Order: sequence, then C-alpha cells, then structure tokens
Amino acid sequence: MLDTNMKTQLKAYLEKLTKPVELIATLDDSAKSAEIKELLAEIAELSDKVTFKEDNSLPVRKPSFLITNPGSNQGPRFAGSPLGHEFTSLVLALLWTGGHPSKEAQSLLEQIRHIDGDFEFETYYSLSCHNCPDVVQALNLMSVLNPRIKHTAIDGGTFQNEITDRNVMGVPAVFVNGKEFGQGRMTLTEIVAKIDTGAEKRAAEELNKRDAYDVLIVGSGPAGAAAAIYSARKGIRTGLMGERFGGQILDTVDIENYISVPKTEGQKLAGALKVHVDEYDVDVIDSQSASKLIPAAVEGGLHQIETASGAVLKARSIIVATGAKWRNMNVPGEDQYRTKGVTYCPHCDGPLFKGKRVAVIGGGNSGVEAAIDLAGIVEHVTLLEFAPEMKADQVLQDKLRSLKNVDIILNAQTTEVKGDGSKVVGLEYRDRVSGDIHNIELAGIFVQIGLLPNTNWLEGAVERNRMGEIIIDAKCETNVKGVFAAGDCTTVPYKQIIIATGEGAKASLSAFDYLIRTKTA
Amino acid sequence: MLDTNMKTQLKAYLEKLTKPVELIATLDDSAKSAEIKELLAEIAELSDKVTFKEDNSLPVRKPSFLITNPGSNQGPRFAGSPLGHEFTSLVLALLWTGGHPSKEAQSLLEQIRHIDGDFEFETYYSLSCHNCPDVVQALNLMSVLNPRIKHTAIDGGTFQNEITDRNVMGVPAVFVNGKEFGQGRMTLTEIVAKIDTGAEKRAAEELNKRDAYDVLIVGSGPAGAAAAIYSARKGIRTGLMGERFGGQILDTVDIENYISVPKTEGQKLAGALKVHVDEYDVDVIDSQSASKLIPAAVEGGLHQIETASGAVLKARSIIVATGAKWRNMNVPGEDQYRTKGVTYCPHCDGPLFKGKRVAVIGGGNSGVEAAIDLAGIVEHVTLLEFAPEMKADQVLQDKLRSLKNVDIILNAQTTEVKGDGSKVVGLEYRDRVSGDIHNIELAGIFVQIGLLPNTNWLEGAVERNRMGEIIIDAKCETNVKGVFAAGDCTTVPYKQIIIATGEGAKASLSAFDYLIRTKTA
Ligand SMILES: Cc1cc2nc3c(=O)[nH]c(=O)nc-3n(C[C@H](O)[C@H](O)[C@H](O)COP(=O)(O)OP(=O)(O)OC[C@H]3O[C@@H](n4cnc5c(N)ncnc54)[C@H](O)[C@@H]3O)c2cc1C
Ligand SMILES: Cc1cc2nc3c(=O)[nH]c(=O)nc-3n(C[C@H](O)[C@H](O)[C@H](O)COP(=O)(O)OP(=O)(O)OC[C@H]3O[C@@H](n4cnc5c(N)ncnc54)[C@H](O)[C@@H]3O)c2cc1C
Ligand SMILES: NC(=O)C1=CN([C@@H]2O[C@H](COP(=O)(O)OP(=O)(O)OC[C@H]3O[C@@H](n4cnc5c(N)ncnc54)[C@H](O)[C@@H]3O)[C@@H](O)[C@H]2O)C=CC1
Ligand SMILES: NC(=O)C1=CN([C@@H]2O[C@H](COP(=O)(O)OP(=O)(O)OC[C@H]3O[C@@H](n4cnc5c(N)ncnc54)[C@H](O)[C@@H]3O)[C@@H](O)[C@H]2O)C=CC1
Repeated sequence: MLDTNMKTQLKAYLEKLTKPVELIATLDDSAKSAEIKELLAEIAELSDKVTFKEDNSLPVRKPSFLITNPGSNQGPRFAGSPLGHEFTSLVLALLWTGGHPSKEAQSLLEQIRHIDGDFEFETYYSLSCHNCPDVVQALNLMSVLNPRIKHTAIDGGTFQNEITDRNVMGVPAVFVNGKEFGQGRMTLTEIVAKIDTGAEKRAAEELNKRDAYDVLIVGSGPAGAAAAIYSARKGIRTGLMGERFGGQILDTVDIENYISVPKTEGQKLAGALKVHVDEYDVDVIDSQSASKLIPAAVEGGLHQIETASGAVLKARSIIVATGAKWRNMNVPGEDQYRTKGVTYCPHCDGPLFKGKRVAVIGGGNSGVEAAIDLAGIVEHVTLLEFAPEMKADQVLQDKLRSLKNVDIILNAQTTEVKGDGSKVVGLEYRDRVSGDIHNIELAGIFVQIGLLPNTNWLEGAVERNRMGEIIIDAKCETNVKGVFAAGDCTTVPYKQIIIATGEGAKASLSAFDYLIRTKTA
Repeated sequence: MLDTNMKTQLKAYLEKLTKPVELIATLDDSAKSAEIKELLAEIAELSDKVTFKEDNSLPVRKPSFLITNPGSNQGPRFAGSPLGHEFTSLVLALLWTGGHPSKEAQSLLEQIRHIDGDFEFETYYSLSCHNCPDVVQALNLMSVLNPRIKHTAIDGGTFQNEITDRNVMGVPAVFVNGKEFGQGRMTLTEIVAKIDTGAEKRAAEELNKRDAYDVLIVGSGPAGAAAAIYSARKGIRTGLMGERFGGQILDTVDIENYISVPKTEGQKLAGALKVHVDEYDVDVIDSQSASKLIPAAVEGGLHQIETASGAVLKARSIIVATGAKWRNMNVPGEDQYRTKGVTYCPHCDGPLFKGKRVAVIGGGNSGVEAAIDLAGIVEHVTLLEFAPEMKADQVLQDKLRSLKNVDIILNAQTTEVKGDGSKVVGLEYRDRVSGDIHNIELAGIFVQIGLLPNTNWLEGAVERNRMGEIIIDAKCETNVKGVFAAGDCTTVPYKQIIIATGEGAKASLSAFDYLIRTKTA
C-alpha cells in the first residue's frame, strides 16, 4: 500500500543499508494478511539487502512480521499495517536493523544494552494516530539494542478485537509483560527510567564521569572543610570527598577552645562548617571512602583517587585530610560513658574536672604528659600502665613521680568503666600479674593509649613517619608533587580543631600556588 | 608633766636609740613654755642619747620644739603639750629620729622618701582627743623620711587662739601649705594617695613588681590571643602583653574566611576574642610595647622582656606574636579608601570584585601571584611595577604574561588613589622614565609591595630569615630554648587569621611541653 513517494523515498533510505535485513512474516488468509504480504514483497523489491520470507506456523499475531538480520530472532515485530503515521517507524526499524545508527544519546544506548531483566513490550496504535510514532520508534530501538527487550507494535485497525479485550481507551497504549505500562507521549529517556531499577551504584559511574578537579580534598572534617573554603574562594574547581561530613567533631558535645567562640557543640559546629562550605561552589561528596592514591606519572598530569565503592576521581592536586582515631580500651562502659566522663583528650576536657579525681590510661608520652597536665588542674590523678613499666621519656617519668597528687600503677588493665547511669563514678582493673581485681573512685577517665592516623590506605603512595602520620613541610607538602596533607593525619605535633582548620587553609593555598606554577602551556 | 609610769616606760624605750637626738626648743615666758622647758629637761635626763637645747629667736610657734639629729633641721615639731593621748606620738617621733624603724609597709616608705613637691603640714589636736595619735604619728613619720615634708603638731589647748582664727570645728584637723587638707581618721596609706599626683608611670613599677610568668605572650592579635586561651586552660600563670588588643583585625571590616563563620567584622571578632580570653585567668596588658628580649642565661632560668615604657617582665617561656605590617604606597587617597577598594590581601578580598577591574601594585612574587589569583576571578587585572622589570620568579611572569585579561606596566609609580567619596573608581600613576601621568579606571587596588614583620626589636636575640620572619620549626620553636613564636611574624608561609590562631594554639602547647620537661628540681 506504498504510494509513489513512499516507494521512491524508501529506495533512497534503503541504500544506507550496510547489513542484510530479513522481514519474517506470519500470515492467515485474510485480506489484511494479503495487504501485508504485498507490502513486504514491495520492499524486498527495493533493495538486494532486503529479503522477505514466510513462516506461517509461529506462536504470534496474524498478520505480523519480524524485522531481523539473517539467523537472529531479534528485532521489532509489527502486527497489522505499519503504514499511516507509522511509515517513518517502519523505515527506521529497517535502517537500524541494517546498521544505520541512532540519533540518540550514545550513553543512554549502552545503558540499554547492558540491562538484566526480561521484558515484553507491546504498543497499541492506529494509523491516524499523530503521536504514536515517537513512542513506537522509541521501543523499537530498544528491541534492536538488547534481545531481552521484546517489542510488538499493534495496529488497532486490525485487532479492533484486542483493543476491546484489554479495554484500551486511548492510544498510544504500552504494556509490559501483560501489565499496563503507560500511555500518551513518553520519550525514550522516560521509558528507560521507568523500566530499570538498575544499578543504584552510579553515584559510582556518576563519579567516574565527572570532570577532573583542580583540587580534590579527601576527608571532610575541620581540616578538609577549611581547605575547601579556601579553595573555592579562588574560584577553582573543588571537590570535597569524605566518609562523614564533620569528622570527629560530630561525636563531641562541648567545645570551649574553638578560638573566639567561648562555647559551642560538636553538632552545631559541624553544621556551621557545612553552611560555610555551601556558601561556595564546592562539589561535596559524602559517604565515599578513599582506598587508593595513584600519583601522576608526569609533572602536568592528574592524580587519581580510588574509592571503596569502585569509582575513580581525578585532580590536578590533592589534599588529604583524613584525620585519626584515638585507640579505645574496648571495655564494658566505655561506649556508654563517652562524653560523660570517658574522654580522649586532656587539652579539650581538662578544665572540666577541677576538684575531681581522674585516671589516665596509657604510660606513653601521651598519657604521662596528660597526667602532669591534669595533675596541675585536678584534685588527684591515677595513671594505669598495662605493661610492667612505662614507655614515657625518663624525664617525663621523673616529673610525674615528683608530684604529690598522682599515683602510678603498673601491670594494670582496665576491665570496666563504672557510672551511675549518668556519669562515671569509677573504674575497675585487673593486675595482669596476680589476676586480682581492683576498684577506683573517680569522675574522669582520659584514654591516652595511642592515636592511629587514617592513612594505611596510602602505604607506598606518600611518605609516612613511624606512627603513620603523613610527613609534611611547613607548606603542607608531601614527598609527592601536587599532593598535600592537613590535619590530624599529618606530622603536625598537636591534634586540635583550630590547628586542623589552620593547616587546611595552608594546604589549600599551597595547592593553589602549585597549580599556578605548574602549567607550561 | 611626766608621771612615774611614763618616765619609767620612756626610759625603757629610750635605750633603743642607736643615734643621737636633740630636741630644739623655742619659748616665751609663759607658764606653758616653762611646762615645756621642764618636760624636755626631764627627757634629756633619761638618756645620754638625748640632749635638750634652746633657740628662742626662731620664726616659729612659742612654745614649740623640734625633734632632730645633731646638725639637721629635719624632723617633727610639736607646739604645745605633747602629752595626753599624744604621749605615744612623742615617744615614737624620738625613737624614729634615733633610728628605731617604722612598723609600716617598707614600699610605702621608700615611696615617701622619693617625692618631689614641697609640703608644710600642720595638725590640730587636743590632749583628750582619742583619735588624733594615728594621724599625728602618720605625718610625723613623713617629716623624718623626707625633708621636703614639714610637719608641726599643734595642741589646741595652748592656741585656743588659732583654733578660732582658722575656724577648726573638730579635731584632728590637718592643713597643707595653708590649705585645709582634711580631718578625722586618715591612715598613712590614705594621706599618701591624696598628696602625690606622683608618677603616673607605674603601671611601669607595677609591671616590674609582678611575679614571673609561666608563659608571657607578646602581641595580642589572633595568634597571641589563641596562645593565651590555650595557655590559661592548663591553669599556668599566663600574661598577654601587646600594643593593641585585636591586632590587624581591628582595622578590617568584612571577614568571610574565619572558618565556620560565614561573615563577621573585624571589630566584632576582636571583641569576641577578648571575651574568649577573659573567660580565663589571663593577665591582659594593653598599650605596652616590647623593645627587647633577654634570653635566659641558663636552662632553668627566666627570659625577660623590656618594654618601651621602661618596665621588665619575667617568664619561664615566651611566645612572640607581634605580626606584621603590609607596606603602604603612601599616596593621597590611600588612607581614605582603605576597606573601600584599597586592600592589602588578595585571599581576603578577592571574591568581592567579580566582574570588576582591579590593579595590583608590586611585581614581586606576592603581586604577580596575586594577579594570577585575581585574573581568575575578576574581569581585568593591571599590574604596576615601580622598577624597569618585575622581581617575580620567571615561571610566574610567563604564567601572568600568558593570560588574556591582564596588563603589565613597568616603571609605573602610583601617585593617587581616586574614589567618588565612597569607593575607588580609579588610579593615577607616573611613568618614572618620561614623567608622564596616566589614568586607569578600576574598582579595586591590591597593594602587594611587601610585608614587614614587627621583629626588628629582636635583632640578635632569636634567628630571623632574610625577610625578617622569625624562623620556627613545626612546633613553633625558635633557636632559643623556651622561646616560641606564632603568626604572621614567623616563617609560616601564609598570613591569615585562621592560620594565625592555629599557630598560636601550637606555640602554647609547645610552651607547656617545654615547661614540664624542664625542671629537674
Ligand atoms: C571525642 C572528641 C572530643 C574532642 N574535643 C575537642 C575539643 O574540645 N577541642 C578541640 O580543639 N578538638 C577536640 N577534638 C579533636 C578534634 O576533633 C580533631 O583534632 C579534629 O576533628 C581533626 O580534624 P581533621 O579534619 O584533621 O580530622 P577529623 O576530624 O578526624 O576528620 C577527618 C575526616 O575524614 C574522614 N576519613 C577518614 N578516612 C577517610 C578516607 N579514607 N576517605 C574519606 N574520608 C575519610 C574521617 O571519617 C573524618 O570524617 C576532639 C576529638 C574527639 C574524638
Ligand atoms: C586590612 C586587613 C584585612 C585583612 N583581612 C583578612 C581576612 O578577611 N581574612 C583573614 O584571614 N585575614 C585577614 N587579614 C590578615 C590577618 O589580620 C593577619 O594575618 C592576622 O591578624 C595576623 O595575626 P597575628 O596575631 O599573628 O598578628 P597581628 O594581627 O598583626 O597582631 C599582632 C599584634 O601584636 C602587636 N605588636 C607588634 N609589635 C609589638 C611589640 N613589639 N610589642 C607588643 N605588641 C606588638 C601588633 O600591634 C598587633 O596588635 C587582613 C589584614 C589586614 C591588614
Ligand atoms: N610532645 C611530644 O613530643 C610527643 C611525643 N610522643 C611520641 O609519639 C608517640 C606517641 O606516643 P603515645 O601516644 O604515648 O604512644 P605509646 O605507644 O608510646 O604509648 C602507649 C602506651 O599505652 C600503653 N597501653 C596500651 N594499651 C593500654 C591499656 N589498655 N591500658 C593501659 N595502658 C595501655 C602502652 O603500654 C604504652 O605505654 C611515641 O612514640 C612518643 O615517643 C607522644 C606524645 C607527644
Ligand atoms: N609562595 C611563595 O613561595 C612566596 C614567596 N615569596 C618570596 O618572599 C619574598 C616576598 O616577596 P614580595 O612580597 O613580592 O617582595 P619583593 O620585594 O620581591 O616584591 C616587591 C615588589 O614591589 C615593587 N614595588 C615596590 N614599591 C612599589 C610601588 N610603590 N609601586 C609598585 N611596585 C613597587 C618592587 O619593585 C618589587 O618588584 C620574596 O623574596 C619572594 O621571593 C613571596 C610571596 C610568596
């Protein structure tokens, strides 16, 4: 039922065919079936690339035909007349099946190819339906890109029959696997959303496709945040990635040494950092965890970060700001009395125990230095050391043994933190030698057994000291060009919020200075 | 008119006399005069240390007598009867004149000796006056300690005459130099205040007498303040001295990079630092200027700071935090448009000129680096260099010559900053070669001619680099033990508030670590 212009115009399009096309028909003795036989022979006529063939014993619509390549059973099937407004759809299904390319978003297309679930679409149209082609053409394209997406297009002029049976009251009307999918004007983009629950992952492929950063900051505590603020203010493209925005300050309550602010709270401060961050153009990336640094192979290259989630981000410069973890005793009551008398930091919380008894756990330099600090402020200090002797510098031991409100206990292993449901009232320990159990009354317990930088994931990539800290010069430079570090994860001597933010700012200004010094066209 | 017990009791006191005493009398033919002749002979009788003598031709009260040493005319004069309630006063004037010491505050006493103005006190008393001795004894003491303080004590029983003439209506009644001084119960301490306007200076001697500090921080900008906060929280004795609390932040308006605080103001922030400081036990000392450091001569000693005002403060540890000054162009309009388009700091104020034209003054690394920064953010940058060529690193010059929104001008000397009464609209300069004058339209002018640390006053005391910065290691340690430095006055690579506070905190924790490591009984 091709007219003069469709025939001549189709001859033009058909010479685009790089591949062989077969139209496989399944037909009864109906007038319409003859209508369709005729049509297919008319098209086979117009190119040696197209051959027409019958198989009338197949479990499908009569009349219908498949458009495929030789040997495949993959491609769009029309049932009824593929003309009317759908002539362009017919041409197009032929063209694609014979290797003319889609006009579409290539990315969308590869998305379609790699899709797991099975699917059997069916669209209802009528020849006069001005809107049905885009939808038909959309879903035809799918059947060609992936064999697990079947698509039959149904002309309602033939099966006025079936329109009734599924009570379709308006066309185009799409169905998936028997279930009603939707109707009216749906672009390819919208159908593909609806269909694939898909990979949730691609924040992942989403990360992989983002552009290289001028600077990418890893770790979003105080240090990383300060870095980000200083970076974005120079207008360079900046990314701040980390596991959990706020870092260690999220798990603290009272903070009295964030200079200028007499008293704030961990949560308030983390939120105030977020707000200060969001004033600038910063790609903030939360709950991602860096698992490797790949240093640039050349002086104008890109550094790369891998994430535990599998993604790879790229940057001209990196700032690592992953902080550290204070070693826990791991004993019953510890978790329960964090911030309620169990603390990890004498500078932070010392003044809160004037008049009170406290313990320090750890006989290293950390603890011993902590006990002398606390001794000056508190009514009494007990230091518990796990081993038979203290690890501290002798000159610190002497000094701590000099004082008159301190007790040192050796071989002592804390077994329990004791509170009253609200706050610490004591401590329980074991003599590791005798196995006997002892009890102390106190209000504060300062754990000073060790810091652990969050830097194992950099082994071999940048240089660390013997405690895991990333070595930096005053400019926050590591031993790899273009890679900087700030905060508790570095060799910086003291671990504090106001110190962390400062280093962050420094690292960023060094990063900027590096970027501008390094280009050479 | 001495009775048995006064005579015997006075014999006891008189053997305390280490020095010779003379009582010089001036007398008429009155009964009272005879009363007084008698009395003086009775006392001369009681010790060979006391001789009595007459000179009846003297321009003074009759009867009166002076109590002095041989040859002097210095000491207290009584007129009328020195008995009654005033017997103890008489004894005491004799004792002091013969070298028994005062019961008083020695410091108060030396204060009295060194006092410049002349003064002629006169006190009115009556014998029955129970309160007059303390006052009489007070002012007698003065006449002995300093010859420019005269004091006659007047018994109103003799000159009931004079009581009338000066309408004294209640005793004790003191007079200075004819003028009425006051009356009733005045301790020595209160008379001495009233009398000497004195040295205002002694904040000065007041500083000199204060106890050694555990730590003394010099300079009270952001860095010194942070140091002080961290120090006092360890409860050590801490002093913060500086020229003007707040440092450079007092002369700035908008601050958008004090991390966590999106927008504050110089004045607000300085005040918020003061408040955070005053939460702790910190001796704050304002408007004092350090002019020299004297390093301890031994490892447990004291460092000393001299002040321009002459005082010397002492400390076991020092933190220098004296900051820096940005070089001014020194041209008309500069002062007028500070904070209104003339600025000293691209990191600080860069984002405020998006879309605007600006100039950078200075072709060093500072300026050149600034111009590249600004180039990325602003519509156009002009750099003016005073000399025939830029001092910047070649690699920075190339990079700045690469850009498409920058102009470089050589031999250019800015003559005027032009505003509209409210903000900068342009700039005027001189070609130093031709002498011709040029004009530029712009909104911002970034002066980058040089930083000058405020450290000349340390020449020879601690090591500085070739730009005057105090050299520090990561722990803020200088090349003198126990001396630390923080902030813009050091080698720290970038000059910012948040960086300054961090260093301050670090310096303090290092100072503390030094104190506790250094004692050895
Ligand atoms: C309970 C407690 C109380 C404290 N109280 C005070 C106080 O009163 N005053 C004070 O000055 N300081 C206090 N501190 C210390 C202060 O919180 C830290 O020194 C500071 O938070 C360190 O800043 P930072 O950004 O360098 O590191 P962090 O705060 O440790 O932040 C680093 C961030 O990076 C994340 N990260 C780690 N590894 C990775 C990775 N591989 N990839 C991505 N992200 C990663 C971490 O999860 C964290 O979110 C306290 C600390 C604790 C634990
Ligand atoms: C106009 C202007 C705007 C700025 N804007 C910003 C901004 O938006 N953001 C930002 O991060 N930074 C900004 N800064 C920079 C910031 O103010 C400084 O980096 C910071 O104040 C330095 O801190 P500091 O305590 O080390 O030194 P200072 O702030 O310089 O303070 C040192 C103090 O010590 C005093 N002192 C000096 N010599 C002596 C002596 N011999 N004895 C006693 N006292 C002495 C000084 O008078 C001063 O009071 C700006 C600076 C200026 C000038
Ligand atoms: N200001 C300075 O220069 C400082 C230097 N340092 C140095 O850096 C490193 C860090 O020192 P520290 O943090 O003290 O580490 P450390 O390993 O030297 O000290 C840890 C201590 O904890 C003890 N311990 C472990 N588990 C215990 C438990 N459950 N109960 C009681 N005690 C337990 C160990 O016996 C040891 O004495 C050290 O090598 C030290 O020399 C430490 C702090 C500051
Ligand atoms: N990131 C880094 O490593 C940095 C390094 N530096 C170094 O530290 C030092 C500080 O550098 P700068 O502050 O740039 O000092 P500088 O002395 O090198 O630069 C000052 C410049 O100002 C110019 N100048 C002076 N008065 C002028 C006026 N009225 N008008 C116009 N121009 C005028 C001089 O000709 C000179 O080019 C330098 O020695 C530099 O090498 C400087 C900045 C940062």
